[PDB]
Amino acid sequence: NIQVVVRCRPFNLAERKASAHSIVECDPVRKEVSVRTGGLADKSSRKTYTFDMVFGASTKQIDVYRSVVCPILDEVIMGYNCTIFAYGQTGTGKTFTMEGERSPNEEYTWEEDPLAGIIPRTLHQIFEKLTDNGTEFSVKVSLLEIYNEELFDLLNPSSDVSERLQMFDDPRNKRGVIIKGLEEITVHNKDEVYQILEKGAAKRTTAATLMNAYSSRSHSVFSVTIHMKLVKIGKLNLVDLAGSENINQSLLTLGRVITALVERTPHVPYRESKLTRILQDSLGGRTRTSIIATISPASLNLEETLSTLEYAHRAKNILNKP
Ligand SMILES: Nc1ncnc2c1ncn2[C@@H]1O[C@H](COP(=O)(O)OP(=O)(O)O)[C@@H](O)[C@H]1O
Ligand SMILES: CC(=O)c1cccc(C(SCCN)(c2ccccc2)c2ccccc2)c1
Ligand SMILES: [Cl-]
Ligand SMILES: [Cl-]
Ligand SMILES: [Cl-]
Ligand SMILES: [Cl-]
Ligand SMILES: [Mg+2]
Repeated sequence: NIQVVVRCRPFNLAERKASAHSIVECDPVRKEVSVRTGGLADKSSRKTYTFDMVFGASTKQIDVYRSVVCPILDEVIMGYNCTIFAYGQTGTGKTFTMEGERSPNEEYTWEEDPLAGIIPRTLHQIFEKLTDNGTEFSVKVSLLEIYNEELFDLLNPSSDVSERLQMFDDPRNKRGVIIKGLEEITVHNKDEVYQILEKGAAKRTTAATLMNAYSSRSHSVFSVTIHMKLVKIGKLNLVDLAGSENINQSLLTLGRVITALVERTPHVPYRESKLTRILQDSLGGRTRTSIIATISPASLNLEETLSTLEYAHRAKNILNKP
């Protein structure tokens, strides 16, 4: 049963200057979000949904990590496969949630930065857990991106981002695919990390000057494979999806895969897109998923917010087999 959580961000300045009202209420204890749908017309209308965890505008980066990821990180160290993806409207915080930011000036080190998000926190903590256990581990990471249904490789040594990968069926495996051409960097220890992400960032920046609406329109899959010793392999995909408001084929297919999965029909159209193929095992496969849905408090965003909470809620019905 894929775990589904909801995080809502603080108003931004733009919103504040617009005198925006909040339409969203977060009750952690009841694990409920409930939205105020009636406007000036009906003041009592509300839509209310129940999720596995709920995180409010107040919620800090460390709280998301603590609640969502450690339980997750603990089953990859046990040799099981774990996806976490971020779903929602452009502007609502899925990048801030999977990656995070760096606090102005210095004031902090990437390892301790408050605005640090999941990927930095997970990577960083995969050694302090495995190093302190004094066992054998090798961790490697890869980061690709889907745009207009073409795969690009942000970690590749090639100096040019626009060189495209290709995908074929794993010669031995049913639900997996192989990405032909995809660089996988070995990460030897904590101090190699920032360096890699900083390079991924730079290539990502170039990608944005090259392609239209690259940030909002593109999917990003950061994978982390861990090797342990009989040997055990843990593997964690951290997926930051394109905006849900939205060439978009991978997003459609994603909907249709879910929708087919919960209505239980015979052919789930995984194949009909790139993302659903890379991610096939994460939807009704043997991977243990989570979906952090991402929403905004403002009244302006109401229609989109329900749309998210609706979509995210159905997903609670999808059943895996780890
Ligand atoms: N939980 C949060 N706390 C503080 N600021 C946030 C939060 N979520 C988003 N923001 C800010 O809102 C803006 C949009 O965030 P971003 O992650 O780029 O959205 P998305 O990636 O889903 O479009 C950024 O300025 C980001 O810093
Ligand atoms: C792929 C990528 O760019 C990335 C992935 C995870 C974290 C980070 C950043 S945040 C990227 C923009 N959202 C970062 C690294 C290097 C320079 C600037 C930022 C990161 C921030 C804080 C702690 C570690 C890493 C970046
Ligand atoms: Cl709240
Ligand atoms: Cl911190
Ligand atoms: Cl094939
Ligand atoms: Cl339902
Ligand atoms: Mg984003």
